[PDB]
Amino acid sequence: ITGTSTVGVGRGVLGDQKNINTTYSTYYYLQDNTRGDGIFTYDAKYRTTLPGSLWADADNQFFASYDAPAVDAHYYAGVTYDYYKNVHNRLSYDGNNAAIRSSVHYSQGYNNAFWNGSEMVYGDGDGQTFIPLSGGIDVVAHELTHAVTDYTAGLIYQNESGAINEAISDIFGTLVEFYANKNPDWEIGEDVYTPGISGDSLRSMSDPAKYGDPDHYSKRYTGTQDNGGVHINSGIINKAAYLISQGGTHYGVSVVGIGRDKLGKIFYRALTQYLTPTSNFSQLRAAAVQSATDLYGSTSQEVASVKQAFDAVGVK
Ligand SMILES: [Ca+2]
Ligand SMILES: [Ca+2]
Ligand SMILES: [Ca+2]
Ligand SMILES: [Ca+2]
Ligand SMILES: [Zn+2]
Ligand SMILES: [Zn+2]
Repeated sequence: ITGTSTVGVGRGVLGDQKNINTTYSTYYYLQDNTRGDGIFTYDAKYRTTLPGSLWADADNQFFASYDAPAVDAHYYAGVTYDYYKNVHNRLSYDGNNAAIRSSVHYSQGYNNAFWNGSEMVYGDGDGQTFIPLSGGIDVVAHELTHAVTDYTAGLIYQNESGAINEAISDIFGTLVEFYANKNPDWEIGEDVYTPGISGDSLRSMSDPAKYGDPDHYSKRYTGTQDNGGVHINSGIINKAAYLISQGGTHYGVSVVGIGRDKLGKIFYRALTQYLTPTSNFSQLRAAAVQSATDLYGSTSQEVASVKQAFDAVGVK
């Protein structure tokens, strides 16, 4: 769409009011011209054909309940873009300011969200297991990070490489949640999961075993479900990343924490410089160690903590 950039206002899934970047041309569209080649949000109108219609609104006010998921998808994509740019100096997912597209109201009662290789897609949930998935900034950022990984390391979606890919998305989804200071935690999906139950979440990075995911290499899942446990075995890496940041003692191994920022610098470097499509956990450890070495010196504490953390989860 060609038009005039403007700012609209609406309310997101959780009922919070926020301003969003729109474009005016007869209608007001969810098209943000302020970031790279643009952020565009589409209405999939409960169907599965994509992307759907670019979101159009008559008055630039988005307070209808049907508007909620669009407002958050649009807004959270902006935040995520900002995170990457400000923090890592990366312009969009491709490093070249590619447009970010998202569709909402995908299908009926769809309890999931995903990056399909070209764009983001968000279900509305069934209202019991989930509410519209774009209401979770960690979910939005987890999905957009899959695009970053696809353009960089290219980790295949299966077995260990796949679990690495998933862990990378949870790590950065959490870093973005802290960046925006939106009631941050080390849990994944807490804001849109089981609206009826408080205190739970989809996955825990601080304690993956809380929900039955492995927190040690010896406990990894070796079967075929979930593409070889990409969403299960990610727990091992997640735990490592939490320990590097926060510190702790895990299975008797003590880790001094070096904080979130360094965690992000180290993982971003590993991802973008050292990982390859078929990298395995042992390779990830070597990558993370080399990255910290690069950034902080081989005799640094940083390097030391990365080592301890992988030792703690049993990754050699
Ligand atoms: Ca309106
Ligand atoms: Ca949170
Ligand atoms: Ca979270
Ligand atoms: Ca819940
Ligand atoms: Zn994922
Ligand atoms: Zn996935």
